[PDB]
Amino acid sequence: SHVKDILGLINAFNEVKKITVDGTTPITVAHVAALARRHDVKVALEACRARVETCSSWVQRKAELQESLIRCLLAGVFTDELPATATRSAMLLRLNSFTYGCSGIRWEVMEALEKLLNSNVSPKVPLRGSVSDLIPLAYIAGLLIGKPSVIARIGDDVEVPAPEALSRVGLRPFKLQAKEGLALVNGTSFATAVASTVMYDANVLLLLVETLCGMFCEVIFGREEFAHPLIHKVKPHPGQIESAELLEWLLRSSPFQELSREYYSIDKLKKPKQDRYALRSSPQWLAPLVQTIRDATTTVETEVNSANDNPIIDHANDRALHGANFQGSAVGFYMDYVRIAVAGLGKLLFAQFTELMIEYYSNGLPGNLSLGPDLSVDYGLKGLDIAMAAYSSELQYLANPVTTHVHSAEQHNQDINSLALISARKTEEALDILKLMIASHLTAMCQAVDLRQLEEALVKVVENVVSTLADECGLPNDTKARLLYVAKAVPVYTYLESPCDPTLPLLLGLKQSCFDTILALHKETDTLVDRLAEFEKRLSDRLENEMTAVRVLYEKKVRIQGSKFLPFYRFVREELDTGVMSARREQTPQEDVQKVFDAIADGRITVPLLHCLQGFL
Amino acid sequence: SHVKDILGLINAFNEVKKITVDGTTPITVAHVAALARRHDVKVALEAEQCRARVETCSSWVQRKAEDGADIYGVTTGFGACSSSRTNRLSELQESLIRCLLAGVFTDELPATATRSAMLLRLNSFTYGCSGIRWEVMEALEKLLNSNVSPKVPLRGSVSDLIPLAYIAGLLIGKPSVIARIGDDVEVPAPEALSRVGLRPFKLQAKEGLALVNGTSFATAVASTVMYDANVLLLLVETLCGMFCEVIFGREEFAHPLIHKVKPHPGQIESAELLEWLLRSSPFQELSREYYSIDKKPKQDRYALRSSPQWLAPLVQTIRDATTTVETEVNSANDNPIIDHANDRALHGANFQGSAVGFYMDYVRIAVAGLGKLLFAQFTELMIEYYSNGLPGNLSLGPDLSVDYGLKGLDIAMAAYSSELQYLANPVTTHVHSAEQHNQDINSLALISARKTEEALDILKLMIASHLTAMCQAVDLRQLEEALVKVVENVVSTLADECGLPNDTKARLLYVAKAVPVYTYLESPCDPTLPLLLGLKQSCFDTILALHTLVDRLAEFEKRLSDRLENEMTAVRVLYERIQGSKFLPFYRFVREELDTGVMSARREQTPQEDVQKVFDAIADGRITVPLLHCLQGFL
Amino acid sequence: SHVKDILGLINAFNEVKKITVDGTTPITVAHVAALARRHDVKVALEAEQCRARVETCSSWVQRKAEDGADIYGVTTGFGACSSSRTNRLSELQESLIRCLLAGVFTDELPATATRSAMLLRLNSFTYGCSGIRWEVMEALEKLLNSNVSPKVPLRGSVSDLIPLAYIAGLLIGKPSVIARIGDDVEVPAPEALSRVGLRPFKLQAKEGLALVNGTSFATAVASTVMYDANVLLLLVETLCGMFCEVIFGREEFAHPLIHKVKPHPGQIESAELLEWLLRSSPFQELSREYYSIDKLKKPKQDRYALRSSPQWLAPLVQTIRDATTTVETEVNSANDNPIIDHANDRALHGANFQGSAVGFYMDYVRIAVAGLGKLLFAQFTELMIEYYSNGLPGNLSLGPDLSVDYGLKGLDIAMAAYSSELQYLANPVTTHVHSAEQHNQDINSLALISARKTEEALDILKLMIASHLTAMCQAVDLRQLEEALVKVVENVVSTLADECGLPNDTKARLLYVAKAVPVYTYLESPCDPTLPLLLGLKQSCFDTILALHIETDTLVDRLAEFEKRLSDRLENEMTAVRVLYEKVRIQGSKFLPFYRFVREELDTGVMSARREQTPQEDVQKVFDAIADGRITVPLLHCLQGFL
Repeated sequence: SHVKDILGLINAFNEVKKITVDGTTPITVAHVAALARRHDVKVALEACRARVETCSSWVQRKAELQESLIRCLLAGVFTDELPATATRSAMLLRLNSFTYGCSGIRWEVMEALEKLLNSNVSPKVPLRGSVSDLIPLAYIAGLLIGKPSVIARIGDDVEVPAPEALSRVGLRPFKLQAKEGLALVNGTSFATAVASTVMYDANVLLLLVETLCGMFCEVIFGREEFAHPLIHKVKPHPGQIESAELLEWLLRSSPFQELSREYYSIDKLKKPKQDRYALRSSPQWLAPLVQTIRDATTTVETEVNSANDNPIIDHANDRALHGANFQGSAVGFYMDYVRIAVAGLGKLLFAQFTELMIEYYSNGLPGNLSLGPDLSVDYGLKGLDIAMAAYSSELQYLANPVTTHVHSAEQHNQDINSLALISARKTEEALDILKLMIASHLTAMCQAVDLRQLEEALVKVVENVVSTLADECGLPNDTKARLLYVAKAVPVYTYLESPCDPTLPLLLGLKQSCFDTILALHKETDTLVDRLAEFEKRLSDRLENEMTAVRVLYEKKVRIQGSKFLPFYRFVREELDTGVMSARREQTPQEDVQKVFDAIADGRITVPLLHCLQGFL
Repeated sequence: SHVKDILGLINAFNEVKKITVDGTTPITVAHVAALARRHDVKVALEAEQCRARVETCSSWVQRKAEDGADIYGVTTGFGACSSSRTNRLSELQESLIRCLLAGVFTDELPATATRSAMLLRLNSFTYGCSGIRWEVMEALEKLLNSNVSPKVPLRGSVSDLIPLAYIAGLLIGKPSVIARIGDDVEVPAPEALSRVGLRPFKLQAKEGLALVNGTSFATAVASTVMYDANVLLLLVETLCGMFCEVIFGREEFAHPLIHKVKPHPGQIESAELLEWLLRSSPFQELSREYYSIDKKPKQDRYALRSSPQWLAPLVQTIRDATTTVETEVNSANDNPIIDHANDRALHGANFQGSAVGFYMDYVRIAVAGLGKLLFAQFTELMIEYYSNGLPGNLSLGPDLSVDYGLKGLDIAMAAYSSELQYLANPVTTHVHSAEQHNQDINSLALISARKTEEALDILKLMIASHLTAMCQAVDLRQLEEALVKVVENVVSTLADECGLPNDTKARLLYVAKAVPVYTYLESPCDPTLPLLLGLKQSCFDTILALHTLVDRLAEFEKRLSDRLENEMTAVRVLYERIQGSKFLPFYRFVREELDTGVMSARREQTPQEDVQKVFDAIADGRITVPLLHCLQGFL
Repeated sequence: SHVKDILGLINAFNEVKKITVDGTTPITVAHVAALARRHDVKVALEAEQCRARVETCSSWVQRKAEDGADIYGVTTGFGACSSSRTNRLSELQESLIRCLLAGVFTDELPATATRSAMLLRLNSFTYGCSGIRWEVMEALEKLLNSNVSPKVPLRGSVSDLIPLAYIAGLLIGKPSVIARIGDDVEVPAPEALSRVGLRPFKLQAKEGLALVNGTSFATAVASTVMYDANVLLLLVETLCGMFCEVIFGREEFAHPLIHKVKPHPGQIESAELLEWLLRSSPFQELSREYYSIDKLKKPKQDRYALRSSPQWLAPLVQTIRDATTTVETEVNSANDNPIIDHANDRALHGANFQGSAVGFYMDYVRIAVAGLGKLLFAQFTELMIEYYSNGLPGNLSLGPDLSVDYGLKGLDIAMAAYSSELQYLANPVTTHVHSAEQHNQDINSLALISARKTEEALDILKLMIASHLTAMCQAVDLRQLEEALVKVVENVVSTLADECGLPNDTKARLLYVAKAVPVYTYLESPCDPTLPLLLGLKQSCFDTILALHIETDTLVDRLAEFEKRLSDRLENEMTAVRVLYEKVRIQGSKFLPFYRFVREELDTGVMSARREQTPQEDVQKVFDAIADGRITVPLLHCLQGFL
């Protein structure tokens, strides 16, 4: 299952301390992401050396030209630049490409790459210029030869010219031998580097979205039968089976699905038989998105673990082979595909968020998830709801392909070019938006949990008050049974604003049943009306206070405790320090969502994710 | 002519000292750009012309709210919650702000955009339809002139509730809102107001909604976008004339009658400029001389010959969109519209930025169109088969093995164009049914303006590279004329020294004139290269025609391999027609003001270093000086 | 106002009998559309006007060619081969046509587009810059007036060498070129020429190039596209008011001051039209009465699809009007090369064959069309959903049995399908420029391709307009039935209250419920004790027992009887007026011409289980009427008197 594969990627990202760089052991997108984001992770180039040196001296024995190429390719402009995370990742990938002994590069130059990587040194690289990565890679090479015009970063602040940057880590500017200049610039390092970090994030966020569908089911009062194994066995898309298998496991023995079943047993013929598509159709929706992301990871990693340069030196057969391994078409096209899948993940989220905001589609929940009770000065998550539309709309825009804009380039020599870095940049941008949408969604579902648990508590109060007041006013058993049904049946949030308001749903149902009990018991009539009138007075004096106290008690601080999404709720509420959103909470929606987004951005969200999925398969 | 209009915008941007905000005087995209980019420009809110109508509308809203008139967003809930009613006039407004402070810092909206949005919101208020207090307007003026603006999240607007809520958040002194003071000071909102001598406002009726219910951010970005569009448009138009001069084009393409007979306003006006720029050109003199020898293509390729037709829809789109954006700038984008004169609140949708949104989609396509023209012209310039004498990659050499010239820049131009064309896909097609399906149509104008801005960034790169290449081409053309004269001299003097006939002399002088110098500059006396080939062909031709002559010819060929190459180097080393050209301001600007020279293996400056200087000049606006100089006298 | 200009275009499209091509009087998109769609419209080439300058130009080029003057296309090779020279005048022009006959038949360019392109090439020649012979122009006139046109492949142009080569191949009688004569007969080109009394032409100097070097096909499709764009835009603008009437909207959204204060020319003009259409509207009377009952429980403002329509329409109106001018400039231009200036003895080398103006504007129009589609889809969505309907039933299902009636749900799904594809089509074509023809055409417009896609976009918009108008005619009937149904419930409740001997307190309370409760929420089973009518009645009855708690025990008896006797009379009388309706406020509405046209001229009625006609059959009729221009009659009648 792809789920266990992604869990492996997350574990690899966390547990790795050193990355073994030789021509045999596969570097994954998790490894690339680890090197880029965790500076304690080091590059270990293990001597492989036999092949490199054979190739290196073969090229030299067989034969200023190289440094003229670098000068030529240093043609970028600073407007925006490629992040140090992408550059160092590109440096890792260029280094790994040399380990196959096909490039003719010196081993000493490879050691320098390792030395610069482990010392947080990377050149400043302009964002644009590559049709896929001559211009960007020329800046790594420019650093290695000590071009004063080439500025290098050491850490997060220090910016010094290339010669100074080399000297601070005990290195001397290289004089380029034969083919070395070309071997440094020919390659797919930058495109595949961004694609690597893109694919790691795509894998984590995909699993996150998959998992959170179950949490949506819990809070929206969904029917879990949508994930039933037979439905998906009979339409057996690998991603349709595996997503539903996850959801089935997440929703089995769920205390919220207990409440859901109870909800649809009351006025069954007045409530929807099926859920809407955002939930019910999610396994079918996720299916292609799962497969696109999984298959693209394989493609990107194949590129990471390849000799991408030209010519391919075949020193064993005394031959130099002329081809086009510098062509990043594999990454470029798949980056387009992933961006469309990411946009599809965004649409799923947007659709679910929309259902959650609207009282007509939320099965009991209040509009905009406003707690109120005063809805006139509490508009809840409306701002976030608007933002979700803005997020999705830009996301769908971005998912237009880049590979369709191939220009005949470089004196019509490069009449097909991949544009791989451009596309990967756009997929990265798309995932940034997706991170925002997931943050907003998880914040909304945590709010919905609070609202559901308070709903159960409030209905219990109403039931108790109406039960005891029926006794105290000496109402008949027929009357008591009618009024207690209304207490259970009517949605609490439809009247929470003013529980005893005559025009709001609680008293309407009460007045209706009161008329029905007078007609049914018209067999003492006068005393019945006396006792029913007293019921209304007692309710108008006691009920509000009883409901308010419970709400205030709940806000001062249980169904989630037995739910598999408890880790997510605990993480957002306790570890991040948040609470039910209301007019009495001084924190802005920004402040609550920012906390969640930052936890998604820096990978902390994987702790409750793994905790949630512990025991699965 | 649009050319006059664009020059007017450039002058206005440079010369404006104070932006008058009186609710009568139109604010142009040049005024918006001036405020955003020049800190010395100040906002002058005039009480004389609009204070009266502001306080009338302010009083009206407040009195109607206290009486309990059923007006949206003052006594009712917001958006899809418009069925709810309230008498809590102050809390209703600040609950809307709490709600809309819902952005996430991931990236930010620039200070320039935020400040432009503040100017545009203030301008909306001057019309006296908003019901905002005059004191709030004075605070916006005070914050603008004191360089105070909130940090705003980039995304959230479907068009500009969320981004405007941060301007509102500053005004009411929210702790969570961070504000800038200049460039290096960032403090919470309550402290920011304290430093400029302001108290946090207590929102009165409608004031919250009045602050957030505008198109300020979408129109802000669009204003700077449209100013830059006009500037960069005229820049591309003009530089088509420089391309003609260096590529050896035929200025006949700009002939009045061609475009008179296909009368697209943008086509006529672009051709008019180009005809004027090329009328007394010294390079066009070299062009006519070039095509007189061995009369070579009869017509230029489309990148030049078709420029007036190509620019036509691009000129019109940019000109029309400038009007639409300025109309939005000078409008009350707010709801409800308070009609105090007739005692009623009017419910509409002036908050809808669809006019900006849809036109931002059109301009991005036009900017892409301009980029394709630049890429096409650049492509021609880099290829010897299409450059009519110039060397490939514009490599000076002479040693081409260690000089690949502008190949790096040529590659970059493809990457620029490719991403540019991608960006020009529409945003207005991705409308989602938003905000509890209340906003089932929404403009997405800010998002679109942001993308058009990104397109213009890329276009700036392309113009910078194009101008650099063409300055390289100028030097290469002038050096070509000087090299040919040297070769012509050497051949002429050596023919006399060897005592060659008049038939022989004429044939060898013709070859020296006809053969493109950059084909044999790498090794002038190489027997396999074009000069010696044509010489050897003429040497056999003269023998047959006149049939010790062999001895005199053999001496000529031998003396050439000892005298020619050294004299060609001499004139080249010295160098390491534009004076009569109308593009002298640009060449003089790039070479002298930016301190650059002929690109070669002997010039140690990287293409990055040289093109960076040109880009910076385009970005900060210094490039308008050589542009205005170049266009002096055009009416 | 753009409204007047569009009305003028429709009038000219209807009234014109002859298109005069004289090189001085402009041809509008209406004339191009008229020639293509109305076959009684004939072309009148005026020799008196322009044949002098044509023959002057014709004899100039021919005399220069025989001398051996160096001019492109007449003595020089084409495109990137402009270094090859020749004195073989006849063959040079034949060889160009030979290599340009390179299209493939998979689909084809319709006769409407081809004949329009023929007209536009003919018109281009009248300016006397091409060097074509007058007799060739005469032949173009005769071929048009005889309904003879070549079968042209759909694709091949980057903008229109290949498609125009089939018009030229027809003129020289190429056997491979197939020509159609009217709707039925397809014959080879030389056989088609003899049937109209023409002999195959032999191309002289520049003639082969003059026939192929135009923007005729791109501008042809763009002309009929822009005519359709203007007609359909006004139709969409108009039907926003009909939407207001049926959705129970506040006409306030179109108040002149709102739009004066935000003066986008399209915003003011669209609101101006809407204000006029809704002034003293009978449906707006009902709307005001609707929001007066339980005012503080209903929305203060309409949703965006109506309220924001003038703001939405603004850039859409400006785009469509601006592109009409651009297209008409191209229609009335000499799009050829070289441009022969016989006066000053010069052949001017330019690029008037570049359809970039039409290309870029087709992209903009498609985006505007997509925007028009989204507005319609948004309005349609609100109409289908009862929470946003202001009383109308879900899917506009009449019922009353909603279990066997799902109303216009099928159309609702289709509307989304239409809009989805429409938004996809509005991506630009101009951004996909390849360096073409041996890198000679490193910029090219792609105008014909772009125009083809905007045309496809317009076809979808018609589907949407057809569905939108049909739904609103359904809504009209539902509103008028609703009004009549509320009258019934009121009278029944009123009379029964008296007959049961209920107090005036009770009678007034129960009558309020009869008015306040939306009738479509309980029409399925009025007397159902769980549906909103009896809910409100049970509420009011109990409050009466409380308020009057004079006799009290007999009150319960009379109230119990009221409920019981409501089951005996109410359903029968509600059913009666419904069946009576299936076998008034629209009569005073300005949208009456649209309702009459759909209902009686096209022969339709209320959609229910009792109506045998499918949604397809009803919408088809409306679509056909929009397609063939019959929709302009109820449009012009509706707008009679405006401004």
